[PDB]
Amino acid sequence: AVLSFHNICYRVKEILSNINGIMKPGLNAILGPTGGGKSSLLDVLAARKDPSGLSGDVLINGAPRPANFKCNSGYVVQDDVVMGTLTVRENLQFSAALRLATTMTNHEKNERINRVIQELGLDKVADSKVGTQFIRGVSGGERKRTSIGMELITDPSILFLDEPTTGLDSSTANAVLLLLKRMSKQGRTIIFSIHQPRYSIFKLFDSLTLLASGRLMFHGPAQEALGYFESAGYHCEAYNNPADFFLDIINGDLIEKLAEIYVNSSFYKETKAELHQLSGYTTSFCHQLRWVSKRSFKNLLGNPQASIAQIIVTVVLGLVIGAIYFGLKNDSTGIQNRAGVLFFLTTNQCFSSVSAVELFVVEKKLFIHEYISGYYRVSSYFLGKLLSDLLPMRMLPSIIFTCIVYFMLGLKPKADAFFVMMFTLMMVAYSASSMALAIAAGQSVVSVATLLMTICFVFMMIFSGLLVNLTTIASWLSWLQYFSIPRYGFTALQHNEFLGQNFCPGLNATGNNPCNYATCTGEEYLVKQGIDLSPWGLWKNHVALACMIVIFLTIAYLKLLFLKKY
Amino acid sequence: AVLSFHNICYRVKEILSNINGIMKPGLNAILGPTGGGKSSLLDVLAARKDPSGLSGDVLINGAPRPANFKCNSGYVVQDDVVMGTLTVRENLQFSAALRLATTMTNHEKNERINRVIQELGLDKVADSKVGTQFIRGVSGGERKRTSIGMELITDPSILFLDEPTTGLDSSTANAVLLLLKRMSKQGRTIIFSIHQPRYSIFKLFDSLTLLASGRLMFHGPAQEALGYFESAGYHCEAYNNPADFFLDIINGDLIEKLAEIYVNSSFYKETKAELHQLSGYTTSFCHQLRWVSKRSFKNLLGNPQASIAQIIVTVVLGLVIGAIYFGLKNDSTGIQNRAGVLFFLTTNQCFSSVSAVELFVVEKKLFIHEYISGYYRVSSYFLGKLLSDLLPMRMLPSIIFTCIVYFMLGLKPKADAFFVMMFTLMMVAYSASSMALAIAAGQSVVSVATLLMTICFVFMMIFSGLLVNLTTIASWLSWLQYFSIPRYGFTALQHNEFLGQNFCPGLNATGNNPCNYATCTGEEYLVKQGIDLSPWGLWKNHVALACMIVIFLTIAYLKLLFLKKY
Ligand SMILES: O=C1c2c(O)ccc(O)c2C(=O)c2c(NCCNCCO)ccc(NCCNCCO)c21
Ligand SMILES: CC(C)CCC[C@@H](C)[C@H]1CC[C@H]2[C@@H]3CC=C4C[C@@H](O)CC[C@]4(C)[C@H]3CC[C@]12C
Ligand SMILES: CC(C)CCC[C@@H](C)[C@H]1CC[C@H]2[C@@H]3CC=C4C[C@@H](O)CC[C@]4(C)[C@H]3CC[C@]12C
Repeated sequence: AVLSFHNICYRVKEILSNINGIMKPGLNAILGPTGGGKSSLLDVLAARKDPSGLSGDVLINGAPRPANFKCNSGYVVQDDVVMGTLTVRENLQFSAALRLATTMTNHEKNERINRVIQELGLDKVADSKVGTQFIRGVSGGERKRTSIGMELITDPSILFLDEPTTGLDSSTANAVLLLLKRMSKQGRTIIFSIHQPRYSIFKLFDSLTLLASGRLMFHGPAQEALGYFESAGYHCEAYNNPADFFLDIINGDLIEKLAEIYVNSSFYKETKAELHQLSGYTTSFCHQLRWVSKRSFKNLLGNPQASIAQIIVTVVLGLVIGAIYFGLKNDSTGIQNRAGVLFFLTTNQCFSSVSAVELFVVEKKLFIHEYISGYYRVSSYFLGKLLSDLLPMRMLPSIIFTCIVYFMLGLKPKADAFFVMMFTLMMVAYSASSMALAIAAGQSVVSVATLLMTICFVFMMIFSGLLVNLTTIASWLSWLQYFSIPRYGFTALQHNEFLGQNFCPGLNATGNNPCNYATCTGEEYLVKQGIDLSPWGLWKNHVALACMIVIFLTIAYLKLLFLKKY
Repeated sequence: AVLSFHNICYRVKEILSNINGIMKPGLNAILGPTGGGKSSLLDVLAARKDPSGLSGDVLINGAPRPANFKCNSGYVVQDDVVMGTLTVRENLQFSAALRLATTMTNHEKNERINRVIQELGLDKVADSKVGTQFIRGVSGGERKRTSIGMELITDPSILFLDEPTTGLDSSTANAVLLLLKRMSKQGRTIIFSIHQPRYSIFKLFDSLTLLASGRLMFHGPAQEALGYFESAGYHCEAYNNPADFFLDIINGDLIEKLAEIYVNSSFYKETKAELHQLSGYTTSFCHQLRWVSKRSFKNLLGNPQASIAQIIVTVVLGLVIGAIYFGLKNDSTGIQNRAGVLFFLTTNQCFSSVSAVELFVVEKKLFIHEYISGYYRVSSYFLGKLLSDLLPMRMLPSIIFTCIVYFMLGLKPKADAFFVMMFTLMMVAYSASSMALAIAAGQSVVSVATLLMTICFVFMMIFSGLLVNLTTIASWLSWLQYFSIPRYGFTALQHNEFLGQNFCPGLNATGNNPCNYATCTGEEYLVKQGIDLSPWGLWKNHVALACMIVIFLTIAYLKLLFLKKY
């Protein structure tokens, strides 16, 4: 399969104006400065831009590009987006299970995971972890190689590479770039956009397309690239690199004058002659959930640097709160002391789950790459990570928390009340995290994603029945009490706590008491807060919290589905 | 003045082992890969490394290097550390006032601010703001030029440049690098370490010193640099750049073998022959405070993007708190409602001043550069920014705040009580900011500087007399209540608030009342919290808060003074 393209007009201002060229099933290249359409022409051929501003036609071996061209052709993006906290054997296994297991069996597809493991040369680092900025692993020259084989699993006719030697320590650059020539003998069309090649790959170019400032300068093979400028008016004599010279006419030793002789050159008049002649998901849903979770669950425990940091800070906080209110009694300072701690637990769960914004913003460029390549639907990436990084990461600081703080305090020695506290602590922890998930998904920078959290969760802990006595704010702004997660947690934690206690030893304030403004018995404390004493008045909050989850979850699912991924 | 150095042995592993060379009062260069001692040799000649691991002698024109060599010789660091939110006319004025005004007058030194303004060519952008990532200004080619003239004010014999063309859009690279040759005609010795020169400056090198992997490869002028390798065993024929070839022997088309012929070459045997022959603050304190503040105060209002963002979020928070507790009455919900708001004000000041960690961590590399160059003492940089970015930035969210929230609430309609609230709100705001200043000064990354804040200020708002009733925690951990800023704010805000109110209409609970556990009169509310009713018991907190400032300020002054600035 060969690629070709004609009269490509791309507008955002036209960033890619008058570009036409033909590829070969060999090893091609897109050179030039990065300010022009160098990166832009590669995404056009990869169908990675949006097709709105495009005008021309990318004709693949005479056929027009179908909609499943993107699932047939890999695209190694610039930065290493491989899963760093996994092993390269499993890292090739992740893509292999998401694009092949429809009709072939398991051990059938096990062949091509090993068949590609020595053509890359990855057998010496096959069973090692990759390597991140938080951990050490395989060297950086083979972080790029496992990116290449990851899209080599599905059988490619075309293979793009966005700048595959940016930050790769050029002593290691030749072996991967010789390896792309070795793949090209079988028929794999390779169209990369290398960044400042010195000389070593420049002898091994089957074609090249230099592009600068949105104007097509030169397209032709590298052996006849030297013989262009020496009869075109631009002398590159000895002690001058040829791959470095070609951009010096743009540097000024005119912005369109460097390319207008290419219209009247001996390349474009016959390249058009071919172009004027040539112009005449896949895997099941339960399997897609089973693999994005298994990748994410292995990524969770594989880097337990911040996951278990949340565990040990939940243990010692529940020990400190346990040491402070150790054996809190039913004296005068019962309502002041046990409504205080229940305020702290719900607002901490509201505030410790600001870290959930760092969920869809680390792997955002990974998700944009893996959705558009066809690994999974958005409904699989979204649901798969909630079962992996949201359920067994917010459930833990509610049952590790409440087993320590409850009996060390002596709140209410029942068996359901220990459970309707553990349930409502994980109900605010799922609700507040999914709220922080909502207004931070589909974003790249967590500057405003944390700025919009920390000034909004203080617009909620005000309206939470401790600092305010909610039934005393006048009604024209007291409607805001319903739009606040910690009110439902605090009230549900108060309703199962102040129901049998009387904070008043030496008397009884059940039915007969003079000298009011007392609040001796516990239910009178709740009616001053306006919390309903009915048993529905506990579970009124949870069905308001469960609706708070699902409302705030589907806006997060929308923001990933309605995200511009081009 | 000419520089020279002999047998330079630098250990951290020896990063700079056997390097010796001579400079010329011309234009020198330090080439090679960045992994070796390329950047390391420049800091040695600039006396920018620490002199601990150094063994050899940097001999300047036969004299040894004095301790005031660093104030005599500029050093343009790699990144642009000029003040971006100032005008280049004032940007040259800042250095001019800090190193010249001891004996000459003001308008005398005004000559050399203009005398250097056209040799750089900065007259067209003299009265414009420089340019940052938050604002636009002068182009990036002249951001580097104002860095050069900023150390040209004091009369230099020697002038270093750490990589002066890293990210400078090489079409603009020649004019600044031709300008360094134009400065070299007067006698200014220029020793830079340029990064990958292509050819254009390579013809204009008065000397060069290539260095790779801590082993001295070649030192000699560029005209006799070509004639080295063609009789040394390494052929660089036509269509090969000479400045790019010299590192290909390290790339492998042996780590010490490339330099051992330089020991038996026709350069080192006579360079040693000179070396074996040659081996035979300033400005007043009130003026230094007056200029670092004027720079910082102009940097504050010159970029009012986040400064006035704190103002408008203080106004609308004080309006929202004003709208919530609008006219709070003396009913049963008086203690629940007005001790709640006073908890919120002190903890917000404790928590809104987490942004004070972004004070000595933005200009840290600026401070390291400007202290070591001799602009000011550490006591001037530290005190100058407190009078600029700490006084009129935390005073504003305590008098803009308390004028709105006080009379809209109706707290206590005195005239001192409005002031002993405004005083104690700015006492926590200065204390908590200076605590956040303390454990974040002298650091580069605000990851742990915010991580150690947000988990410590919740170890303080627990012990603040609202969630806990401090006199009920057993004494073996209740000693922790003194190590907490918001307890002193909340208590001082409570002591001036609960002193005449009785929250109990229809009765009086002054001296005669049955049916206790009432808390009807306001002073009985304070004695349950253990807050002393004596008038010293208000100001007990402020003299504990003023000692909290000075203790937490001098650890910040220590961390800048005892900071490794090499
Ligand atoms: O925990 C709180 C918090 C709280 O427990 C009770 C009241 C609070 O106001 C907070 C809180 O504010 C908080 C964080 N916010 C800092 C910015 N607040 C500025 C308000 O204008 C930022 C982070 C944060 N918690 C991180 C705790 N780490 C896990 C241990 O539970 C908090
Ligand atoms: C997208 C965002 C802004 C929507 C906010 C979600 C909140 C405000 C919505 C979603 C579900 C709603 C709740 C669902 C049903 C109940 C139970 C009823 O007995 C009291 C009201 C209450 C509790 C509703 C209040 C408003 C509510 C909590
Ligand atoms: C470096 C850090 C850890 C030191 C912490 C500072 C705090 C804990 C120190 C510094 C100054 C000290 C205060 C100064 C004097 C008083 C007034 C006295 O009537 C009560 C104790 C009290 C209030 C001290 C308590 C402890 C104190 C507040």
